[PDB]
Amino acid sequence: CPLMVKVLDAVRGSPAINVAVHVFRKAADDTWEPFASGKTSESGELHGLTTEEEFVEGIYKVEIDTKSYWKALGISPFHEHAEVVFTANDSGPRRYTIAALLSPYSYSTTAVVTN
Amino acid sequence: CPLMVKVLDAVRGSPAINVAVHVFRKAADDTWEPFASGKTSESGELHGLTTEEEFVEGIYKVEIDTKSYWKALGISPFHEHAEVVFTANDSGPRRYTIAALLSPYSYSTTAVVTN
Amino acid sequence: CPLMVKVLDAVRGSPAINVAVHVFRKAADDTWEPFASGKTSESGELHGLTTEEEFVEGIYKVEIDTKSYWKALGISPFHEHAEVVFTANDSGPRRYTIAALLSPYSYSTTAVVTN
Amino acid sequence: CPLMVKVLDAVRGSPAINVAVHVFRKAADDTWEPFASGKTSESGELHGLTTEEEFVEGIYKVEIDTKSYWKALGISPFHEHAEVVFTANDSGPRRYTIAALLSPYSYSTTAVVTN
Ligand SMILES: COc1cc(C(=O)O)ccc1Oc1ccccc1
Ligand SMILES: COc1cc(C(=O)O)ccc1Oc1ccccc1
Repeated sequence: CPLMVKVLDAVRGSPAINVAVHVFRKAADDTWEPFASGKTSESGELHGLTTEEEFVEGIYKVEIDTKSYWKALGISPFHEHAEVVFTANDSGPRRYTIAALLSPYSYSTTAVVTN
Repeated sequence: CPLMVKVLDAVRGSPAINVAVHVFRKAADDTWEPFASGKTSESGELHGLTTEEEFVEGIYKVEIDTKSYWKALGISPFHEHAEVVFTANDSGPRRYTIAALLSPYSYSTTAVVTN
Repeated sequence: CPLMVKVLDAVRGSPAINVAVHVFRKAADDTWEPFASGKTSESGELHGLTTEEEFVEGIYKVEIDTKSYWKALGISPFHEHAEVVFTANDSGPRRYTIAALLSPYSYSTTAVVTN
Repeated sequence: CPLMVKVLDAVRGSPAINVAVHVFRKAADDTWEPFASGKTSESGELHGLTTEEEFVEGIYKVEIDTKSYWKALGISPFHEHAEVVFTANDSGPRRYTIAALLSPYSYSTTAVVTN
């Protein structure tokens, strides 16, 4: 609810389906601990990663396995994965949508933070 | 239903609200005739532009008034507007979502064409 | 060189070579009058479109023939072209670099404006 | 120059000057070992990170300190940084240009890989 991920394919002009997404939370020893994961739906969205009670302020990394995605389509990719590292902040609005647009040699990611 | 437009603001990380959007259809004299328009909602989306019966194959231009949008926020923009010109094609899938990510000196546009 | 265009290929991770580019300048009647044209080089760059003396204040449109570029690669792209529209020199003479990153169903454009 | 980084500012339409860049190379243990570092110049480009002899096959991470760059401009950005992760030289020696386009809540990265 508080955190949603949406992936799109700029080569085929479609949602990016069954893309693996891992979210990590930065721990006090500065290592990344597993926090949430899932695979995008037919609409390229991944919902239900976390809840308001568990999504406390902190630094989060979301990993999008873009390489596996392009491999399964038979298209050489450049990147190992796409990356979005950010600070969740209770001051700001509290719904985070991380959207990624993927090409084999390029990606863009944007955050839409709303109520 | 067949044609949807979604605009996002990469400076504020939010949907781009009350953005004017004009769609034109290319006529046989190669001029652009008015086809549909509206303003994006609070969620940055613009729905109900056209229907399946009216959205025939042809070349369409969609105009996003990005300049007015940045002006009202007090931010100098570079572009007069953002532009997406494309051929609607009955062979391909038939729902078109045109998404635009806006920055003052840059924009990206992507088409997601589904069932 | 007051106006330079650089085009990259997001699918192949390379400059986009031999891409046709047409520039227009909006006249009184609000018709687009042919201004300058050329094709990108091996580096993806197009230099020599215009001169400081010829490139007066005005509203310019840079049309990048993205469709012919994807078609010669066997790809049926979404966009007919990428149009960049902007007011040039209106706060005085500037040097403009219009960069475009191309994918079959997506493109991004940015402007680097220096004094 | 086998590795070059270029950073642009989508808000100001200018190169992103003085942006810190750190490169790591994944070791056996799957830890990221410091590889090279520097800051972009007035042109937004960072040259001289490494040499042909030093830049062997491996998995590299290029971290661009986008947050410090937006903060010195008075902007509180979404991302902690922009990380680019890729396998280099695995089909033989290449020259790599990693380009990033920055906005406060968004970034795009592309790779131009030449032989
Ligand atoms: C919500 O976010 C996006 C949503 C959609 C859609 O909801 O079908 C498309 C693109 C979006 O993002 C992007 C637009 C341009 C570049 C990157 C993503
Ligand atoms: C070397 O590559 C780029 C170069 C320039 C420039 O030469 O001034 C601009 C954008 C570049 O890449 C980008 C293109 C679009 C989006 C992001 C970066």
